[PDB]
Amino acid sequence: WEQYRDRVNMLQQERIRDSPLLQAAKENDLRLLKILLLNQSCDFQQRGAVGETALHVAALYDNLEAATLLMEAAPELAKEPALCEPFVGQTALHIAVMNQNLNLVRALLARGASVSARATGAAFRRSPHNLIYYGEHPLSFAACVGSEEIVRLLIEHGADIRAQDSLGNTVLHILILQPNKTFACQMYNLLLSYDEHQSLELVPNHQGLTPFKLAGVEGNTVMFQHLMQKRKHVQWTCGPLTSTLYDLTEIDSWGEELSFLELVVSSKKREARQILEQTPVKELVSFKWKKYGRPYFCVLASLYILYMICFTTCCIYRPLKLRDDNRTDPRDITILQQKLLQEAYVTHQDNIRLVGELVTVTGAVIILLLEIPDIFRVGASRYFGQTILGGPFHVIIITYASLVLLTMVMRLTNMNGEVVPLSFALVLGWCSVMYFARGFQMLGPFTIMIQKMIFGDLMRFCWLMAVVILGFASAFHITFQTEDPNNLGEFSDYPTALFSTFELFLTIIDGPANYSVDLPFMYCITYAAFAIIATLLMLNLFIAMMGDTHWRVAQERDELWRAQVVATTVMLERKMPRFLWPRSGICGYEYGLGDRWFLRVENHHD
Amino acid sequence: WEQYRDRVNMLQQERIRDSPLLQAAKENDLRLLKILLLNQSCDFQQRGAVGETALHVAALYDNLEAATLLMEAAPELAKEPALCEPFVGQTALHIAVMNQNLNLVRALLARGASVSARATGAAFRRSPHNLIYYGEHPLSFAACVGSEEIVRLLIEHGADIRAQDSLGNTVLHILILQPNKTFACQMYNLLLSYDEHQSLELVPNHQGLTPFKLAGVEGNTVMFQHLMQKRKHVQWTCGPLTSTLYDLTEIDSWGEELSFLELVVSSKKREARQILEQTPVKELVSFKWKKYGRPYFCVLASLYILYMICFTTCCIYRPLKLRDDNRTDPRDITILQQKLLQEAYVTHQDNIRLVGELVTVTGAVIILLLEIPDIFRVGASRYFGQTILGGPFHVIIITYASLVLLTMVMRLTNMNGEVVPLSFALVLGWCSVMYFARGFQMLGPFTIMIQKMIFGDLMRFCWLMAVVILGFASAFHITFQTEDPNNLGEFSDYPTALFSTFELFLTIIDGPANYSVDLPFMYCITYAAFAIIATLLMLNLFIAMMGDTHWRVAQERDELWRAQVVATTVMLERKMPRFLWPRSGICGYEYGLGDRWFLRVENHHD
Ligand SMILES: CC(C)[C@@H](C)/C=C/[C@@H](C)[C@H]1CC[C@H]2C3=CC=C4C[C@@H](O)CC[C@]4(C)[C@H]3CC[C@]12C
Ligand SMILES: CC(C)[C@@H](C)/C=C/[C@@H](C)[C@H]1CC[C@H]2C3=CC=C4C[C@@H](O)CC[C@]4(C)[C@H]3CC[C@]12C
Ligand SMILES: CC(C)[C@@H](C)/C=C/[C@@H](C)[C@H]1CC[C@H]2C3=CC=C4C[C@@H](O)CC[C@]4(C)[C@H]3CC[C@]12C
Ligand SMILES: CC(C)[C@@H](C)/C=C/[C@@H](C)[C@H]1CC[C@H]2C3=CC=C4C[C@@H](O)CC[C@]4(C)[C@H]3CC[C@]12C
Repeated sequence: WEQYRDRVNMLQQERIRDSPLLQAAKENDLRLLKILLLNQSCDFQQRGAVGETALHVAALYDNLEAATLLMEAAPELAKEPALCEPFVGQTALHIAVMNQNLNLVRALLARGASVSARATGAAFRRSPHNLIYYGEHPLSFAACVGSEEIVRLLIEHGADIRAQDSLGNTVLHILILQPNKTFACQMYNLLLSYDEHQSLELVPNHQGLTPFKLAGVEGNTVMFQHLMQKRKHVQWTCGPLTSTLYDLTEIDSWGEELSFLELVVSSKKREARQILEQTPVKELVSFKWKKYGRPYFCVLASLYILYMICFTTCCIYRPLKLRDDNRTDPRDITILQQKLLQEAYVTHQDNIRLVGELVTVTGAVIILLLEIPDIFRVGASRYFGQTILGGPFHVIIITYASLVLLTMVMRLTNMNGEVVPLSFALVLGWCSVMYFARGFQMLGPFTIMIQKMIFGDLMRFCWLMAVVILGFASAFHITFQTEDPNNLGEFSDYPTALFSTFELFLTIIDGPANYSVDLPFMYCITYAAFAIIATLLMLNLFIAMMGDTHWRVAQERDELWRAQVVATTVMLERKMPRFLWPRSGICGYEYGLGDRWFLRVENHHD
Repeated sequence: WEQYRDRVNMLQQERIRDSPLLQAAKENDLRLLKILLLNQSCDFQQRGAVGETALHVAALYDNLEAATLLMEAAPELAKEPALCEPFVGQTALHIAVMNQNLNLVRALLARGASVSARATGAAFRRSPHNLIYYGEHPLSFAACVGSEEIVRLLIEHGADIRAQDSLGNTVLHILILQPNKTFACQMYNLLLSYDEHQSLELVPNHQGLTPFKLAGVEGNTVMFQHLMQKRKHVQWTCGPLTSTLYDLTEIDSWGEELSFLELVVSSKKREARQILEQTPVKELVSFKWKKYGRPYFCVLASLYILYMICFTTCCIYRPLKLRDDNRTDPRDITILQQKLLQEAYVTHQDNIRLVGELVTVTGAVIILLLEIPDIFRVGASRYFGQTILGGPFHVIIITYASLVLLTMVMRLTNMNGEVVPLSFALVLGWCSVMYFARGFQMLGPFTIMIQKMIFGDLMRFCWLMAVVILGFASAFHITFQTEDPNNLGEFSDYPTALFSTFELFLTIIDGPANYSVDLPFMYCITYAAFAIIATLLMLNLFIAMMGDTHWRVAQERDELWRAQVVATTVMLERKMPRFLWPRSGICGYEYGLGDRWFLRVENHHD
C-alpha cells in the first residue's frame, strides 16, 4: 500500500532526524560520533521506525567511516536485523550489498554479519508495489545487483547458493526475473560454478518451475539462449553448414503434467511467446505441427463441420404442426406451433431426425467432457481469457453445449419456445468453427484481428452508439407520437423506435418516407441531424478507426497466430491418445547417446 | 527427407564414436593414431555409416595432422570415396575444399586425389532439402566457397572447367546460382581465364539454359551487370554524355524458340523481374512496347471490344417465342421460351443474328486456337498461374470459348436452358477485357491490385463470411418457420434464407420489417446481433483490411505491372507475323561491325 509506505519512510526519516546517533551516521559527522560513542548513556542498540540500527543508517548512505566507528564501538550491531513489518530481517549486510560498497561488505563480514540472513519483509517480496525483486538473501542481492566480487566474497564466507526465499526461488530464478537480461547471463555463469556435486538448475520453486521453465514463462529470450548454449552439441561444421544437436529433455517434457511448452503458451507475459521463435523450440513445434498437428486439426475441423451440418439439418426439420387456435388478432402471423413429444416421432423422417438429434446430444456431451476438466486444470481466468489458448471459443462452445442440452430438456418436458435456445445455439455453434481458422495461415491472423476489433474498437463504438440511439429513438418516437401509426410505423412504440433507429444507424433499412402524407418537419430536422452525425460521421469514423488500428496491431496479430499454432499442437498432443502422437525427436538409446531425446538442426552459418 | 538425414547423421556420429581410428581422426589424438597405425590388425579402409574413411573424418574436422598421418600410413585413402546414398562419390578432397584448408588440399593432391571426382550424392544435388548447391566437383566447390587460391591449385593439377554435374550445370551456372552475388563475379572473372580456345559461357545445361539465360531466370542482377560489362562498347564519352553499344545477341535471341525475355518473364523467381530494369533490357523492351507493342495491343483491344459487342448484341436479340402452355402456378412468371432451330432463322433480323453468331463462333474457335498450344508450350501450371503472363485471364477466356461452343451445341441440338451458359459466357467475356488494362498505366496496377485482393483478402473474408451466413441463415429460418410466409417472405425456405442473409450481410437489400404485423422478438435479437457482427464489424473490417494490404503491396503492384508490359510485348512478338514485328536494334552488317544486332544507349553520367 502506497500511503502506508509513504508514512513508513516519513517516520523513518523523522526518527533519523530525532536521534543524534542516527543523524551522525547519516551525515557522516565523525566528531559527533566520537562524542556519542564516548558517552555510555547513549544506547548503541537504538532502533528507528523500521527497527533499523545506526549501522543500517550508516550502510544506507554509504558512510564507511561512520559504519566502521559503530562496529568498533559495537560489533554486535552487525548481527542485529530490523524487526518492523516493511523491512523484516534486513541487516546492514543487505544494504551494504545493495549499495555495492565492497569495503563495507568486507568490514561487515569481518565483524560476523550473518551471510544466511533472510530479509522476509514486504519490501523484498515480489509484488507490483515493490519496484525490484532482488530476493531475500545477500547472495541473491549481490547477484541481482551485478557485482561479481561481492558474490565471490560472500561465497568464500559461506553463502549457500541453494537457498530459497518465501516464493521458493533460488538465486538462479531471481537472476532470470531481472529485466537486464545481459549481465544476468554472466552472473548465471558465475553461480553455475561452485555448484559442483541434483544441480541448482534442477531445483523447482513453490510453483514447481525450474529455471528453464521460469525463463520460458517469463519470456527471457537471452537467458533461454544462454541456457541452451549448455544443452547443445555441434556435430560437424563442414563449410558454411553446421549441425547442432539440441537436447529436448527440458523442452519437450515427456511425462511431466505441466510441460515447458504448455507453460509457455499459457503464460500471461507478452514476451513469453518470443520463446517459441528460438532455435530448438521453433523447429520442434514446426515438426510437430506439420507432421502430426495439421492433419489431426484438419480432420477434427471436418468432423466439427459435419456435426454442425447435422445439427443444422435437425434444426431445419424441427417438428412443427398447424396451430390448434384461430388467429383473432390481425397482427398475429403465427401459423405453426411445436409438436408434443408423443406426436413428434411417428414417421421415418422423424426417426432419422431422432438419430441426428441423438448424435447432436452425444456431441454436446463430448464437447462438455472435453472442455470442463481443462477449466479446473489451467484455471478459469486463463482458460477463458487468453487469445493463444482459444479464450472466447471455449465460452462460446460451453454456451452452445449448454443450450443444446437445454433444448433437449425442453423437448423432453414439452416446454414451448425452443426457438430461443435453438437460434442462439445455431449462431454460437457456427461461429465456433472460426476456432479451426487458427490452423490456416490465410484465416488465422484475420480471426485474431476480428477478436481484437470486437473487444477493442467495436465496444468503444457501441458505447457511444448506444447514447446516440437512446437520444434519437426518443426524439423520433415523440415526433411520431401524435401521428397515425399506419402511415409510418417505424416509430410507433419505444422498443420499435429503438430497433428502427438502430437499423437506421447502420443504414440497413431505408429512411422512413411516405410521400403521400404530410410528415412532421421535426422528423425532417431530427433525421437530417441523425443522418449527419450517425450515418456520415460515426459510421465512417468506425471504418477510419478500424483502418488506423489495423496497421498498428498488424505485427502483434501475426505473432499471436504463430503462437496459437503452438498451443493447438500442445493441446492436441495432450488430449489425443499417445498412439496417434509419437514422441518427437531422435532417440538417443538407438545411437548410444543415452536415455535422452535430441533434435538435430542443420543451419547455414556462412 | 528430414528424418532419414537425421538418422544418417546420428548413425555417422555413432560409427565415429564406435571406431577408435575414426574417433582419433575426429579428436586429433596423435598418440592413439600412432598406436593404431602401428598395429597391422587395424583396417586402414574402415568405413563409417555413410561409407566415409578415416581421412574423410580427418578432413571433416580440419585435423591436418591426423590426415597427414593417415595419408603417410595409407596414401590410397586419398583415392577412396564414400559409397553410401546421401554422400555418393564424396572424397576427402571435397571436404578439404569445403572447409578451405589449403594445406590439406595440397597434401591431398600430393597423394593423388582425383581432381575429377564427382560427388553424385543426394546431399550435393540441388534440392529444397539441401541448404547449399555447390555442385559435384571440387573445382565447383572451391568456386562456390570463394577461395581463389584453391581454384588456381586445382586448375594447375588438371581440373576441368568444362565439367557438368547431374543437372548439366557447368561451374559458371553453379557460380550464378549462389546467393552471395558479389564474390561470385570475381570468381566468374577468374574462371573466364584459363578458358582460352565454343566458350564456357555458351555451354547450355540440361534445361538448355546458358549462364546468361540462367542469370536472367534466377534474377541475379549483379551477375547480369557483370556479364553485360563484357558485352558493351563505349563509343564516345564527350563531356557528361556517354554512348554505349550493347550487344543484343543473347538478349533479343532471334530465332531461338525459348528466348531470353520469354524465360525471364515466365520465371517463377520474384527477383527475375528485376532483370527487366537493367540498362540494355529496359531500353530494348521500352522501344519494343512504344514502337510496336502498344499500337498492336490497342487494335487487338478494340477488336476484342467489338467482338464482345457483337456477342452481347446476339445475346440481346436471342430468339424467344411465347409459351405454348398455360401458367397454372401463380408463382410462375415465365412467359417466353426458346425457339426451335427451324423457326429461329426466318426473318432478315434472324439472318443478321446468324451472321453475328457465326462471327462469335469463329472468334471462339480463334481464341481456342490461340490459347491451347501455349498451354503445352509453357506448361499448364505456369500458363494459368503467373500474374505476369496473364494467368487468370487465360482460364477465363478458355471457359468463355468453351461456354460459347457449348451454347452452339445446345442451339444446334435444340437443348433448352441456353441462359445458363450464355450468362456465364457474358460475365466471363466482358470481365476478360480487363486483360487489355495491362496495356495502360492508369489501369494496369489497379487490375493487378484487384487480382491480389481476390486471391488474398476476399477469400479469407469469404471463408468466415460463409460460417456467419450459415449460422444466421439457420437462425433466421427457424425463427420464421412458424410464421406466415406471405407477410415476411425473406426467410421462408432455407435456400431463400441463405440468399436473403447473404444479401443482408452486404446490405444490398433492406432489413425485413413489416410494421403492420407482429414479428417474433427472436428475429429482432438475432438481426440486431447480425447487424452488429456482420454489417458493422466485418463489412467495415474488410475495408480496413483492404486499406491495410493496399499500401503494403503497392510497390509490388507497380513492378508486377511493369513486367506484365514486357510479357505482352514478348508474346505479341512471338504470336504475330514477322512482317508486323521488325527486328529490334541496329544491324551491324550495315556498318561493318559484324553479323550482330546492337542497341545504342546514350546516358548522362555527369
Ligand atoms: C444471436 C445471439 C446469440 C447473440 C448473442 C449473438 C452472438 C454472437 C453472434 C457473437 C457473440 C460473441 C461473438 C464473438 C466472440 C468472439 C469471437 C472471437 C474472434 O476471434 C472471432 C469472432 C468471434 C467468434 C465472435 C463471433 C460472433 C459472436 C459469437
Ligand atoms: C448500440 C449497441 C449497444 C447495440 C448493441 C444496440 C442494441 C440495441 C439498440 C438493440 C439490441 C436488441 C434490440 C431489441 C431486442 C428485441 C426487441 C423486441 C422487439 O419486439 C421490439 C424491439 C426490441 C426491444 C429491440 C430494442 C433495441 C435493442 C435492445
Ligand atoms: C456469374 C458466374 C459466371 C460467376 C462464376 C462469376 C464469375 C466472375 C464474375 C468472376 C470469377 C473470377 C473473377 C476474376 C478472376 C480474376 C481476375 C483477375 C484480376 O486481375 C482482375 C479481375 C478478374 C478478371 C476477376 C473478374 C470477375 C471473375 C471473372
Ligand atoms: C459467403 C461466400 C462463400 C459467398 C460465395 C456466398 C455464397 C452463397 C451464400 C450463395 C452463392 C449463390 C447462392 C445461391 C444460389 C442459387 C440459389 C437458388 C435460388 O433459387 C435459391 C437460393 C440459392 C440456393 C442461393 C443460396 C446461397 C448461395 C449458395
